[PDB]
Amino acid sequence: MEVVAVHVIPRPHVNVDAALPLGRTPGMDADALGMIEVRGFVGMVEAADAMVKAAKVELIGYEKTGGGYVTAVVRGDVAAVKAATEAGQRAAERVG
Amino acid sequence: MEVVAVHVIPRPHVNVDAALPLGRTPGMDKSAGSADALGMIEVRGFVGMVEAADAMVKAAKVELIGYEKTGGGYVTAVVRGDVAAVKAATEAGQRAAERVG
Amino acid sequence: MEVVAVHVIPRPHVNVDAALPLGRTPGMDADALGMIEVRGFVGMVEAADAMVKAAKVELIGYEKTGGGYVTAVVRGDVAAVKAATEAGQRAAERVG
Amino acid sequence: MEVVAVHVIPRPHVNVDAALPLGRTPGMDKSAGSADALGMIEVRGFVGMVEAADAMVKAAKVELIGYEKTGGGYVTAVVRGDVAAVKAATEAGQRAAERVG
Amino acid sequence: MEVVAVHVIPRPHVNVDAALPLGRTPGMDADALGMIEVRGFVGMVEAADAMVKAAKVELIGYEKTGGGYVTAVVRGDVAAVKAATEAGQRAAERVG
Amino acid sequence: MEVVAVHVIPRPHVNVDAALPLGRTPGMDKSAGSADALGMIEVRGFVGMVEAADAMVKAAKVELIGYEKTGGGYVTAVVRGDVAAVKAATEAGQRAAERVG
Repeated sequence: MEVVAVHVIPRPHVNVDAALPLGRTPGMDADALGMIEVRGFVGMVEAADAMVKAAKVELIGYEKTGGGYVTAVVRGDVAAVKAATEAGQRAAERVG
Repeated sequence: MEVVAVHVIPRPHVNVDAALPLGRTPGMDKSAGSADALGMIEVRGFVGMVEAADAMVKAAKVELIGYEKTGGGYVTAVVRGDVAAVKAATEAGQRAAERVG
Repeated sequence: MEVVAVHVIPRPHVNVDAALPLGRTPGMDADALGMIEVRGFVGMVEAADAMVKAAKVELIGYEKTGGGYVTAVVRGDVAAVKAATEAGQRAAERVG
Repeated sequence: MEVVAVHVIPRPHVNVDAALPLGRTPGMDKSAGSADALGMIEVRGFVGMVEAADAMVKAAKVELIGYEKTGGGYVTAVVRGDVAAVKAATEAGQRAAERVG
Repeated sequence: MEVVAVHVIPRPHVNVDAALPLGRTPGMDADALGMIEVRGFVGMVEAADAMVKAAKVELIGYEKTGGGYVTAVVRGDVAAVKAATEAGQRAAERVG
Repeated sequence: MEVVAVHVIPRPHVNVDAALPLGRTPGMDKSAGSADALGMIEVRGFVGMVEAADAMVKAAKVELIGYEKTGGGYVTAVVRGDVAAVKAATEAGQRAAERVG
């Protein structure tokens, strides 16, 4: 199925991790950020599952922004996040 | 009616079950100290979702654990069970949702 | 007005009544289920009113799924639910 | 502006008033021990809804009991009163909403 | 950007101020009502800012109705509300 | 990706900051007893918003105070700082959101 966006932020600003719900509140004992947004819970769950299986990342949760839009969020080392999001995108596109 | 998506994850990663509301929080068992397969049917329609969910639990030894609401009219029915049961369940649920008018 | 779906489940699975908000939690002292989904609160209310007037069913409530979508839910004996949902559909289609 | 729906139910069933948020829960009266008619104007627009609601209560002896939000920008204004008052109120509310720009 | 609606109610009914969240609950010690609805938070904020700068009105808040729709609400004397909403509409249309 | 809107208000009225969740409630300062400029990037996409927000705070001396969710998939990233910083920040955020795929 169609994906809205697949993106990697290798070194997020500390202000982004503090202000936004991305699983790495500064001070809670700088991971790369990977995100996959899908207009589809089923596609987002498959992408999330493929992400955590493809590389050493953690699924921290998901963002619901209404209208059917959900974003799976993973953190980890930059290379791992890149590998995960690539795998997650391919998995979501296979859903159908 | 039209189904948004139908999908089975045979062996969901433990992180998925820990982080998402899919009815099988790791550690929530009497023998916790191999996860169930995961079936999902997504419809832009509560009525089609309910019908899909009813068909799924009548078709196979799966547990309907709840549904997910993402807004915009979109809802997902979530079932858990053994791999083969979940595949049979979601096939029947897809067919039942196709019949809703 | 246009209706999204009109449907009857004559004998719902006990798991559906336990997991979903359909007014018959198992154990709270197997009714048929009738549902009418409308992209319109006004049309849903008219359908609900016509349903409970047309046959012996109870309106248990309604589901809001966003984007303007609402579903009226009624329970009762199978024949009554069929009669109600038929009446509710005709009533909602007359709204305009 | 465009109105989604305008509608009067002269004598809503008591089950409707008991189960839906339409401002007249059965039994909530000083002489409870015949229900008001029900007018509703639905707009994909809060501004048109407010204007409709204001026109309705200025046009007739009806009570605006609240509004219903179903997402997607959709809102419904709900008035209660005698049948004839509600019919006059909703006609004026429809006309007023048609004038909003 | 496109505005959904710009409207002024010179003398709202007391029932409208009591039943709806428009910043003038009757009894909390009859202001005109001005509203600007935008399918866009950014456009609504610019309109709101232009409104309170253009005339003697108060921004009382905003209504979120889903689907991206937000409505800024201002109160004041009729002439002030008219001047404000005219200014707010022009400001929102300039956003782009 | 497509950006819904990008906009700077150099000197937001105090009533705006008092009534809307824009991160600068009047009086919430150690020397309260001139307001920061306001930058906003709106996307129908959480991912584009996050990228926009990250670019904004890396590009200039602005504070990301939060984001606004209006449903339908729409979200707005909100930054506060001096006028010139906010203009530079939002320009970079717009460019970064344009690169998201």
